[PDB]
This record gives sequence, C-alpha cells and structure tokens, in this order.
Amino acid sequence: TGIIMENVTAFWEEGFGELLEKVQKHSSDENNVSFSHLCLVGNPVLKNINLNIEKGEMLAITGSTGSGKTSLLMLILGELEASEGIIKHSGRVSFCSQFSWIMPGTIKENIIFGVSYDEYRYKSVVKACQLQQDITKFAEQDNTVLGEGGVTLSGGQRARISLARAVYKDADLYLLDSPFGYLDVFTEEQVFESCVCKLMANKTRILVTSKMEHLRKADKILILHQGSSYFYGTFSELQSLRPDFSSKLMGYDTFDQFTEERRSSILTETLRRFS
Ligand SMILES: Nc1ncnc2c1ncn2[C@@H]1O[C@H](COP(=O)(O)OP(=O)(O)OP(=O)(O)O)[C@@H](O)[C@H]1O
Ligand SMILES: [Mg+2]
Repeated sequence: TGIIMENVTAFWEEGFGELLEKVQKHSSDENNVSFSHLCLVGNPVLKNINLNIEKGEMLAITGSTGSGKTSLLMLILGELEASEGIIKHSGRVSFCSQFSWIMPGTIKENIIFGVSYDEYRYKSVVKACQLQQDITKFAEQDNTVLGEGGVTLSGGQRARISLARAVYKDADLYLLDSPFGYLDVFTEEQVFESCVCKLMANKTRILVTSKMEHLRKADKILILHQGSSYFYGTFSELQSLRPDFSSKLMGYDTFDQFTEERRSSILTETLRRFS
C-alpha cells in the first residue's frame, strides 16, 4: 500500500557513515564518533522501528538531533539494510535531502532535471513550492542560469528549488528531509500548506521536521531518540500517551518560528527529561 516497517533493526555497516557525511551546531558533540568503531562493535543505528503508513498519508518524523532521522530515510532508499524485521514498500521513491544540491543550468533545468517536461505539471510545482516570488525578482525568471552551485541564492531559495525537483518527480513515495529549516519562516509555512498539504495530499510522503504544526497536520508521527522510537502514533495519541512532552512543546507561543537549531535543542532537551 504505502509503507510498512515491522520490528526493524539496522546495524552500522562499512561506508554508511561516509555516505551520511556526503550529504553536505552539535558537530562538537560528534568529535569522538568513529564510524569504524561502530562497525567493529556491532551497533544499531536504528532499533525496533515500527510503522504502518497508508497510501496518501503523511508521516512526520521528528526527534532529538542525531537520533537517526536521515538514517531511516536511507533505510528506505536501500543504502542501509534491515538486519532484523520487515520493510514493505514498492515503487519509485523520490528523495529530497537535507543538503540542497544545484546542477549547472537554469532554475527550470534544475527542477526538471533528468525528467520529461510537462507544462501543467511544472507550473503547478513552481507555484506550490512558492518559487514564483523568487523567480520574479530575476531578469530571466526561471530561465536564470545558476552560474554557481546556486551559491549566491538564499538557503531557502536553494531548498525550494531542491524541494520542487523532488516533488516534480513522479513517484510513489516522497522522502522530504528537513526542507523547512531556514530563516524565511513565513514562506516555509505557505510552502508546507501549499505543497505538502494540498498539492501532495494524495501522495504517500515522509517529512522529517522540527515544527509542531507538521506533527499536528500529519497522519502519523514518529519521534526518534538515540535510534529508537520514542513515540509512534497519531497527534491525539501523542498528547495522551506523552503528556509531558506535549504540554512542554505546545506550551510555547510561537515555537515553529524559533530557529531550526533552537527547535532541535528544545526537542532534544525535552526528550531527555521525559524517558
Ligand atoms: N557527520 C557526522 N559525523 C559523526 N557522527 C554523525 C554524523 N551524522 C550523523 N552522526 C551520528 O550517526 C547517528 C545519526 O544520524 P542521522 O544522521 O541518522 O541523524 P538525524 O537523526 O538525521 O539528526 P540531525 O539531522 O539533527 O543530524 C547518530 O548517532 C549521530 O550522532
Ligand atoms: Mg537529518
């Protein structure tokens, strides 16, 4: 149907760490991580993961920083293998990574990169990703040549082009890894509404996020901590079965407009108090 994981565990295997680094602050937290040692010692990166996501549902994945969110995505992509447990999903998947990549060419060439052009499809993706506001600032609009790896664009601009590229792909499952992590916080709110909630309402999709509105709108929710499932279920269930986490995070007035670093800090801290 959509995607199922039953009691899945995945161990550190050689090369997986380098892959994670190739995508591309608590980097000071990571400074005696040795990917070799994790492989020697036999260590789960993800442990006892369960989820059942139906066709057209949206799973929101959140958690503490370094909890295995991207790794779970990689597991779906087949870059990590389940050592225990069952994973079912079929069909093409489309992946939007944390690192926004940009190829030599026009904005438009970037969004349809490697895929056939369809005008209604294109115009539709451009609009829902809120790119119309960006391209209208340029003399050649979406025919603007990105005369770098889009280096002179904003981080949000690069993230929107990269989102639009993944959303434009025709696929059965969309993996969206933290597109909404930048300062232009009102644009991100329109994008989430227009792209992820409306245009994609019937696409099975997984959104890694650190905003509570995304948990609120989600069909299902996975919270990760230290490579384990801190919680899995609906937003209603989260308020009942994790009441301490919930009231803390809904306690804020405008949590979703804090920086990405601050939201991830509060999430991480909250997950530790309440074990
Ligand atoms: N670049 C890196 N260097 C060293 N250790 C890393 C790096 N990226 C991830 N890790 C470690 O590998 C496991 C985590 O990664 P994943 O990359 O799956 O985290 P996330 O859950 O995606 O978190 P975040 O997005 O906040 O980094 C964790 O135990 C984490 O500490
Ligand atoms: Mg990540």
